[PDB]
Amino acid sequence: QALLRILKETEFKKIKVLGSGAFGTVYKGLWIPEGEKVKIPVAIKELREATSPKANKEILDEAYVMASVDNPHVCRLLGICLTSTVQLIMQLMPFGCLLDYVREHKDNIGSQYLLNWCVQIAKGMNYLEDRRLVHRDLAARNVLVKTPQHVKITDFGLAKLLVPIKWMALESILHRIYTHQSDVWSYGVTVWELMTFGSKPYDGIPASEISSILEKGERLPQPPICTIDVYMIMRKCWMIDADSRPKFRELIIEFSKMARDPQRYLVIQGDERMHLPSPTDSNFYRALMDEEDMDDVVD
Amino acid sequence: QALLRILKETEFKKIKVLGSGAFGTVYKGLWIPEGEKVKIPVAIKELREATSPKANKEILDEAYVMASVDNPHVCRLLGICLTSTVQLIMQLMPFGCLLDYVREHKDNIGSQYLLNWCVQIAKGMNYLEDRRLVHRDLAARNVLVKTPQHVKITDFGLAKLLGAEEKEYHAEGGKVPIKWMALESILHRIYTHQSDVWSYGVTVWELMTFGSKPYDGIPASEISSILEKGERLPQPPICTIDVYMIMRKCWMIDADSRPKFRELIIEFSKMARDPQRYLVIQGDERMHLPSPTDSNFYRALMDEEDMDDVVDAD
Ligand SMILES: COCCCc1nc(-c2ccc(F)cc2)c(-c2ccnc3c2CC(c2ccccc2)=N3)[nH]1
Ligand SMILES: COCCCc1nc(-c2ccc(F)cc2)c(-c2ccnc3c2CC(c2ccccc2)=N3)[nH]1
Ligand SMILES: [Cl-]
Ligand SMILES: [Cl-]
Repeated sequence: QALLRILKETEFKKIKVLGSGAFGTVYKGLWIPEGEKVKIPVAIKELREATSPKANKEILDEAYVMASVDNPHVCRLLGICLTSTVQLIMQLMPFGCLLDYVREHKDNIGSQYLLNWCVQIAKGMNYLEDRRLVHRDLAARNVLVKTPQHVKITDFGLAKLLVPIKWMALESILHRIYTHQSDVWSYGVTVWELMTFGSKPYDGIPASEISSILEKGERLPQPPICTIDVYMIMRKCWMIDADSRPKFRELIIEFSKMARDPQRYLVIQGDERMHLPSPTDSNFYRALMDEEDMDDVVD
Repeated sequence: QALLRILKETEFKKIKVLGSGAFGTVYKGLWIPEGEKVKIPVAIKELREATSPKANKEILDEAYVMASVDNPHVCRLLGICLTSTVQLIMQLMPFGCLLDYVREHKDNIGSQYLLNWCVQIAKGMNYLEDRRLVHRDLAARNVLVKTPQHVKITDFGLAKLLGAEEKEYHAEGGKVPIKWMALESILHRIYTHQSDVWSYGVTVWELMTFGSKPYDGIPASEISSILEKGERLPQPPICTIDVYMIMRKCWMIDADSRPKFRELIIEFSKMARDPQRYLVIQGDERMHLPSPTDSNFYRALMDEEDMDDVVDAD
């Protein structure tokens, strides 16, 4: 309510393109509070345009829900500008999305990081499930890096407001059913992305063929670094019976226990050199960049 | 000790001068974490040289103290670099210092902001006193604006770390803030929490005058003589007698009759609850604190740290 600021065009300015996705263009922008001289970096998403155009009131109804998401691992919509276009405003995260991060750090990311990211992503999805919010488009491209030790799910609620077949549960492909349990399937695929340092799922397979390969029983393969304990969580996320899939609450516990002994569940050549930040590197990161509460990381 | 990151020259770059003061030069800087490609904006301060050949590990010991302060109204020192210079690193505050803030926004600043800044500054100084630290250079120039609703004290202990080499009989270009100092500090270089309280009084006066220079016209060389005769800074036109009386208590010759920071918190908190009764500012009803919507927005973008809620009007 008070959680969503409606902005006017004259109080911000887009200065650089940062990327784009199926729903809009992402800009680095500057917020200029009226009667001030400061320029405050912000992330701005200008929505693509109307598939079926939505009513202004419906756009705001949903923007309010997005602005009400209050969890250390889900990005909160901070503001909206409703003109001839829809522009979304959120706190800017300079590290970008987790998918690019694990690619650029291929073989050099420690197991402690990857299992902690799984924990955090589950915590954020668990929070959405407890609010009865269905994401519909969880994927590593929709997970953002505030700091290497703190990731956040983004783009909640856009899919409903405005197709990633290779991330979708089978019943979503067939019937366009979306539930917290189909979100769990996407979560399995997102974890598979992380553990392959950002491979494309079903790379070189045609989207048109995925429903066939799924009903056949084939799944994404066991990542090189993953012990069978990790891969079996992924498989359970991709069972045909949506109700047999794990629950996010359980995924939090499972990955948390794995992160407490990371090198037992992930086998990474070179895990010798990469660890979590020392207390001093952690305070430094947090004091400059990331002051919000949040739980402790699993050591 | 895990509170202070020792930085190598190779990890950060100064990218733009922000200002300069008695203790050094401030830079907008960019921190580049080892193995990353992002550039994290920081505030860097390159200190002027100590007036005495300090051990260099004594410098680190005083820096550890500065990195240990944990309070929403005191800037924590985050890292340090010991090379050709002593360089200090902390979080960058785009709004700058409160002195510049009140000067540029004179006429647009309401009583609710002014009384709340007094509260927060006393809270920060109360915390330094609790940590047994004397600031020695409290002034509006050393209060930083995180958001308009959230100020923080900086530069504590730099006066002791760096010293001044008897530039206390200079005109005003001196590094020594004679016009903020307690009489006993001018006469005898005595610095206590109670002399900090006198400096606190001048800081309130700066704010209540929207950034006037204290004792303007009066040479600095003459300050101790006018203070000894009973002359004090004038009542700001916006101040009710109630506010001016607290400023005068801060400048009492007898150090232990000045107010305590813990009492100034209470007194200014009480005034902030009925602000138009203590400060008379034309057009004040148009200058309230931000609506919930706007402060929610300010916090999520700029100021995620936990903070005492501002004292709203009853
Ligand atoms: C190719 O991705 C763009 C699509 C994914 C995405 N949607 C958004 C977004 C922005 C504002 C909103 F209201 C809602 C969603 C972001 C985002 C959000 C916050 N901060 C960021 C970034 C991207 C980013 C970045 C990208 C490349 C290099 C460096 C930094 N920083 N991402
Ligand atoms: C403008 O202060 C008056 C000068 C005193 C000062 N010492 C410091 C300082 C910096 C790094 C340290 F380790 C310790 C102390 C700052 C500071 C601290 C953090 N952030 C900032 C600024 C100034 C500033 C600014 C100046 C002009 C225009 C816009 C913004 N942003 N100030
Ligand atoms: Cl997008
Ligand atoms: Cl200075």
